[PDB]
Amino acid sequence: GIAVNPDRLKHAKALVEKAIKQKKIFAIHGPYPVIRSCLRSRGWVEKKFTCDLMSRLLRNEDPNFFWTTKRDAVDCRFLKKDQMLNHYAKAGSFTTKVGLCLNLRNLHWFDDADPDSFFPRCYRQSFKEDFWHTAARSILKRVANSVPVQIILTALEACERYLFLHGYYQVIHDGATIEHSEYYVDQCSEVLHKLEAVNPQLDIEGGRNIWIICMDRLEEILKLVVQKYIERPLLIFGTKFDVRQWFLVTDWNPLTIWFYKECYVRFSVPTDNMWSSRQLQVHLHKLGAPHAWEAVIVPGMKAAIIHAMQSAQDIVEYRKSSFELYGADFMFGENFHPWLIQINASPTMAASTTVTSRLCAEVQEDTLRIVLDRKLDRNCDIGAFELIYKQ
Repeated sequence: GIAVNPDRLKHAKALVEKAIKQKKIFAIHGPYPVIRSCLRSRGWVEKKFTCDLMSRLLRNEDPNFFWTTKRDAVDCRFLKKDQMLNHYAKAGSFTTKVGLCLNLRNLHWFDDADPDSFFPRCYRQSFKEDFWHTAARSILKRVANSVPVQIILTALEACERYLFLHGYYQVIHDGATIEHSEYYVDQCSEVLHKLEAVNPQLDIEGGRNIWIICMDRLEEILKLVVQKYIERPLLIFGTKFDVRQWFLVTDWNPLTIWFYKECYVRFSVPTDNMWSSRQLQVHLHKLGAPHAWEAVIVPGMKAAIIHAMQSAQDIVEYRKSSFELYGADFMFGENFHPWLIQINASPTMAASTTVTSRLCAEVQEDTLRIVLDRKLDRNCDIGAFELIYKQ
């Protein structure tokens, strides 16, 4: 004989009626046990897209809150204005490489910030011209640190004008030398020191002129969006890495952006190939760079996110009761300056590792603090989230 709760219908009926009256009905499409538990602890009741009974009783009731993996799960054209959804109608052009490239090209319409200071230069003749000058700067670097001396002559002339390829490929790839290059160590160092002031990508761009399917030869690539490859990124243990930074948009007018003050590193070296935001800060201190995190990295990531949002033009209409969590990928230069690689809609909440299990659970709970709890108390705790922009 198995036990049966004699109050299961009594309790189910009472809790459903209360939830309907208080508009605390939710539905989930996807594996989000954290959202479920967080909402239930807030007194919410679930309607399927004890608990099974209450769902039956909600047969003719519309949910007040939808949490889904993909935006296609709910055609939000037909929601009532008050029904909440964790997606906007469209992801946003910035969630594509081409879109982000096209948007930041017109950043000057919205802010004086130079997009080259946080986004590796991209192209959809200006490309060839840049490839030429990248090769020119590469020679100055190579010399400052067999083809004729003329290769240096044109290179210095080009950089002096801004302020050949056959030889460059031979010097960079073939391993050729440059005649009388010892006479130009000081000239090249001089110009490069000057270029470093007016060219934020001077260091990270490297010297091999690699672009992004990656190609370092102009002819072959031109034969077939093109972005400059970050050849000289910050390395931790000789291995490349990036940072997954979360942010939340809850309104597009005023543009309202919440910044999560916790993130994690992904290694291309722990077994799970990842680090907490806390571990990275310790490593930076070990590098003797106590300024990098607070003064350079975090402010830089915030700015890049804001610039990416405010330069988005493809967003016409949006539901006030909709919101969306985005994931931004950043790499870093040796000077710890962040570089925006891409932006993703609905980042993974998979408990893949010990680091993500904690952070994904927390950002989900903290998201609910913003989209729900703040409606009841404007001064309530919103966890590790921070408002960084409201215009």
